[PDB]
Amino acid sequence: GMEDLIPLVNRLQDAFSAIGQNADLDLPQIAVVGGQSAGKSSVLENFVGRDFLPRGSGIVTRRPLVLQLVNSTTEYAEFLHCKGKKFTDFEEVRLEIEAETDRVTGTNKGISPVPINLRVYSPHVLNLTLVDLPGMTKVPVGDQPPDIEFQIRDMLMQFVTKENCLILAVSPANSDLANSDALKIAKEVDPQGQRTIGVITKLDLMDEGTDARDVLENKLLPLRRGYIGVVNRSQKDIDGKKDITAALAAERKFFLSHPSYRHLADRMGTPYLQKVLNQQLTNHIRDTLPGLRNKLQSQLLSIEKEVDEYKNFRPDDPARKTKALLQMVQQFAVDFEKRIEGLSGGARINRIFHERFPFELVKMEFDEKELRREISYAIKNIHFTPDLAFEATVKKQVQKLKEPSIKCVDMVVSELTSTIRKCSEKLQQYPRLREEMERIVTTHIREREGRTKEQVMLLIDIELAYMNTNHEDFIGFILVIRKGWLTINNIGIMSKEYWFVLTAENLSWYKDDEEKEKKYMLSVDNLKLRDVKHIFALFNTEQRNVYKDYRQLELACETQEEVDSWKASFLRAGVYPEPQLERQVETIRNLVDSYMAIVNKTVRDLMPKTIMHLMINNTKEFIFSELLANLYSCGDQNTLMEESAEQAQRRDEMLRMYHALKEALSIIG
Repeated sequence: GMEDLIPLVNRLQDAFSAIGQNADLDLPQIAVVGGQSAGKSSVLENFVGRDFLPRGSGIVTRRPLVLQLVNSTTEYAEFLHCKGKKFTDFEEVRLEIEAETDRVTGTNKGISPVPINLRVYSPHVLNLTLVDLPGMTKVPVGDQPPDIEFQIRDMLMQFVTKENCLILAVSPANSDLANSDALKIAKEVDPQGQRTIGVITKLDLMDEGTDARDVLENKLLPLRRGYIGVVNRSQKDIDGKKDITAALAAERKFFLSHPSYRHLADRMGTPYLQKVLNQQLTNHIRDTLPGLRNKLQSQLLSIEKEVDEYKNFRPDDPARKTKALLQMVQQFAVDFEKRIEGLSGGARINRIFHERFPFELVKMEFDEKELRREISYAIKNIHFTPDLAFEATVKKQVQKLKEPSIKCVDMVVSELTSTIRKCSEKLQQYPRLREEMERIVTTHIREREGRTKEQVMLLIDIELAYMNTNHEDFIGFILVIRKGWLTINNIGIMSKEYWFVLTAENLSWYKDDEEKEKKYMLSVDNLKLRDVKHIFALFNTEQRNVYKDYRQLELACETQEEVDSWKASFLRAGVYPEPQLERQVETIRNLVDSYMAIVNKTVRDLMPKTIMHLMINNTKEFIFSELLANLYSCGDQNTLMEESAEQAQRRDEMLRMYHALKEALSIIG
């Protein structure tokens, strides 16, 4: 059915162009690709016989133009967006392309990949169908090209990387053909030149003494499908547009009369071209169609998967709909149960409860020195004293567990918020639902935070209101000894003998055995004795000083005996050779410590259970048993499960693609 292969395929160009697609479908079609210095406009316009492309600076074609040249005996054209209204004046066609391009382009001159299908019936053409793309500019001596150059390139690339795309490469004769944008492109994407047809324009513009024959005789960059030459002499006017008859006559003439192309005149020109493009297109289609119908199936059995995942994602078709909300909610709930009870939320909570909180408490503890200071101070406060020093200091220490206990509530409100936020990622599928849900649960948590903190405070107060001393882990509740001469080998040293008198209370010493001058008097309280003539020394245990600033008194005497008897005398005075508070404060310290151990153990046990009960569990039950209800009563079960514009659009695209693929596959059957 050769004759119908071009009309067939360009019935697929409609079906897909109707949804804004064409390139990405790998249609057997021809892509016009050239620099602006070629005038692909003139070639197309020469096919049709009537000027009809947009005129202005920069690119003539700003959106792909699926030009469907169809032969007939009547001359007229119709669009795809304006199907029904048949065009008869071509300047209208031009202005209509301009219009329909300015519509989508949103700029006086900015491009777009979204094709326009323009079907033209005339007796001036064969059944031929081309996709006109934007032109390019040859980059001048070095120099970086303009963004738009790169955009254009990327587009022509979008089209001609498809293996089914025949690249009609249009270069100018009057420019170094080595450096020729169209051919460079064609080469990069089809390095063995098997789907490129070169067209060489302006052959009558080369310098005197230079022809492009080594290129057309297919010998420079030879292509499989060859080169064709064309010149553009729109010779007459049927009033303003092309007298294609005289112009094609002129072309013929140029090729017959030019000695370098003479011998090729038959294989050159617009007509011949039309004939060639026609042949090669029809064969290309015949050869590629079987693959295409298969591409189109792998694509339609991919769109059925996602269409099936979506059409089932939302059941707004049966009286279901709400069933969807219900399952979303059940998902959230399960996420949450699993998370907070098993690196993650429940584990972090375990570490808060049983590793940190204990430490937060410990750092609120009275260290030995400040605890003894506190107790002593509490005794100075109460001119029974034991009992109330105990109460005082316990209540002191206990007041300080409120911070670490409030604190803990926070570290948990924190991980709980963190978890609601993770769980609620699995609702991005639904923006309003995710929003309102995360909101509500975050709220419930902040109320529970209030009530939970209150209770924790209260527990410490309760602990303060009564010292339970019955708790079973509360494990508590002047005649003279001797006189003698004696020498000081330490005094002065900057060391005379003195006359010593040891009573039972004081060792005092004089200048002479007469006893008129008392040089010093020392209390034997707290004195002890060490060894160091034969020499011993007295020192004071409570502190550091005994005799003025002398840490120890150095006493020396000639005989070992003298010493021994003196020592024996100091012993009788209570000075051996090596206060109520001190003891009381210790006692109370032990009591306090014990009762505190009991309190700590308790608080460490009870704050976690309080937080579980009033916050965690509370929140859980809320999610499992109240939440959905609240979302119902106070919910637009329609409005909540609304489509993020994202998926709404993506899935309009999905659907459109679905229908377009259906149409295509049935068209090919």
